[PDB]
Amino acid sequence: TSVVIVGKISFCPKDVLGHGAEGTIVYRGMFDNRDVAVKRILPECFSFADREVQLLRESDEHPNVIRYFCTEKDRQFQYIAIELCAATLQEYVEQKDFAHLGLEPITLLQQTTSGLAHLHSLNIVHRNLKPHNILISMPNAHGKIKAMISDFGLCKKLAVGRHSFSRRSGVPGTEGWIAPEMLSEDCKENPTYTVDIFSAGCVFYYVISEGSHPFGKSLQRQANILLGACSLDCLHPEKHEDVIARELIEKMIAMDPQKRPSAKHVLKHPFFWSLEKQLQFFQDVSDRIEKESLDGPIVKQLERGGRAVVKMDWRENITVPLQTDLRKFRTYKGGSVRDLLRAMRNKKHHYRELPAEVRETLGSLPDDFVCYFTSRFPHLLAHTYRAMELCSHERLFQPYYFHE
Ligand SMILES: Cc1nn(C)cc1-c1cc(C(=O)Nc2c(Cl)ccc(NS(=O)(=O)c3ccccc3F)c2F)c2ncnc(N)c2c1
Repeated sequence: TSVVIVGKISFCPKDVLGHGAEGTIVYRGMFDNRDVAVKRILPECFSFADREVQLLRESDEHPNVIRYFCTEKDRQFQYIAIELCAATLQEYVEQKDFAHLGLEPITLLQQTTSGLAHLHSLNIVHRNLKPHNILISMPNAHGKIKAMISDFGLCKKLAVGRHSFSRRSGVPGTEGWIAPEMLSEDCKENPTYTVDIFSAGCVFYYVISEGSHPFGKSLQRQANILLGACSLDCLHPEKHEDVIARELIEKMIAMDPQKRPSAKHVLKHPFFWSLEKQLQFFQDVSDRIEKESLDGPIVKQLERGGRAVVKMDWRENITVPLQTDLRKFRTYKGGSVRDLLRAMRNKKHHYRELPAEVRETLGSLPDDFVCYFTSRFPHLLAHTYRAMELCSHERLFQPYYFHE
């Protein structure tokens, strides 16, 4: 029951972290006095392992892609050592109490997307993203953690200019996480990088639902994926945060692969915006449209479907202290999204010199202020974000949209 030694890598075959890939076992081990994980490879996977190690050795590194430390070989097996991680994203979701984690789950999703964007920018599609192979690091000195993409057994490096790859070369992926175009009977378009986005969208929902899947329970998932039968039950249609998440996740898991946002679009989505940045978006919109004509395309687009956004009369859905202070020197259209944004811009720009009873009912700039409105108008941000895509090419909106 002693310790094995192959080069600089040492591990006791008792400390097993997990199995997989028929024969390959992942042990906990040691390399250069560091805690590491060691994957043992049979002779039948020597070719594949050499191709994946070569792909990471040659490719640029990134905090959210797993970095290997060392590879060893004896006359029977090949070994790969990477940094020891605290858990897979799956064990994290199953086992951690989220009540005491704050925004750490969202950060893991942002980091996973950062890693994916890096991979796609090197022309690498992953093809097998799932909670089981997204690794969660040990804490650093300040107690913070990060997600890292692992398991490149199915990944492909596309040639330059090539948008796509053939869906018949290789295992399709892991059942329940495979984009529908990898398996559907009638498919005229080859898969592309958006297969990773579909898988990422399911992971997004799995984390924020703490274990559910957009396409149902295990045995129904892959069939529901082919049908398009998705359900985001845990996202309440009238909570501002759930509306924002539903807007992103529904795009990511869309049946049409060309409707799915790129990893770089996903990184720009308000799903990741801080409260302050949300308020900065509201002010930049209000300033951008202040002198636009009501007949212009931007304002016309912003107002379509806006009556439901503002709840018919937004003046009747705020507090009385704010109502009284809006009648001081001008008038507002209660059914205009643009005028609701004007009111927010003015109260933010004159907040210091507002009455004390008004500053109390609003809360402090910016976090309590912006929540005052998004809690009352849960669709305001989602609707403004879609509507102002007409300006996504403008320098002023580069913080909010991916373009060029
Ligand atoms: C199973 C299982 N079941 N359960 C319940 C947990 C686990 C598990 C799995 C792993 C794990 O599999 N590691 C790992 C290793 Cl060691 C080696 C290579 C790759 N991938 S790779 O693409 O072959 C590749 C090839 C070359 C270069 C880089 C690279 F990634 C890799 F992903 C864990 N690794 C660390 N810490 C854990 N706690 C950890 C737990």
